[PDB]
Order: sequence, then structure tokens, then C-alpha cells
Amino acid sequence: PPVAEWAVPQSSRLKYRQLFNSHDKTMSGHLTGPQARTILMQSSLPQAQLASIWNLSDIDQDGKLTAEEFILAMHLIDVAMSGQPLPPVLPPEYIPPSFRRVRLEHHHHHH
Repeated sequence: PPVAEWAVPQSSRLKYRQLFNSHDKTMSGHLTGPQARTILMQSSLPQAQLASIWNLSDIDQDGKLTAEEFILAMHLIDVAMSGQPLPPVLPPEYIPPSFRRVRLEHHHHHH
């Protein structure tokens, strides 16, 4: 099947991409820390878990959640809403492409 990438359900990802989408001026392409946290706050979940989910979501700890990162974050909120336990580490199942490898360093000289 196509669209078999990323373990978050296609209908679900569309629903979160939408909100992202409804909150973006069709130009930002990412939400800043406060912006992301504002929507996260509307879950009525504990800040302890919110900070935990944030730390889990933001893969490079930048302070910006893109559409992919937002879908990840809210999906984790959904898990917490569902009353299901959160993992100590995030699985590659829910890690978006390109963000699965980040190395801006190459210094290796032996030959």
C-alpha cells in the first residue's frame, strides 16, 4: 500500500495536519515554541507530561514544531488522552523522515 510511511494513521495525520493547517497563514510551515505549546496547553494535560512530550517530540531541541512534529506531538497527547502509557524513548515508527539522521559534523582524517 502507498502512504505506508510513518506509523501515525493517515486519516489521523490529516486531521492533525489540518490543525496545524487551520492555524498556519499558509506560509509559516512550522509553529514556534509558544505557538505549539499554546495548542498543547488546550489539551488540559499536566505540564509535567506536556514538557515530557515536548522533549520527546522536538528531535533536535530547537523550539519549533513543524507539521510533522506537530502531528507527532498531538498524537502523543492523544495517547495520553487514551490513557495509554508513554514510552521512555521515541520509536522510529513515529519519527519523521530526514529527522532520523542529523550530523552537521564530518571531521574524520586518517589516511
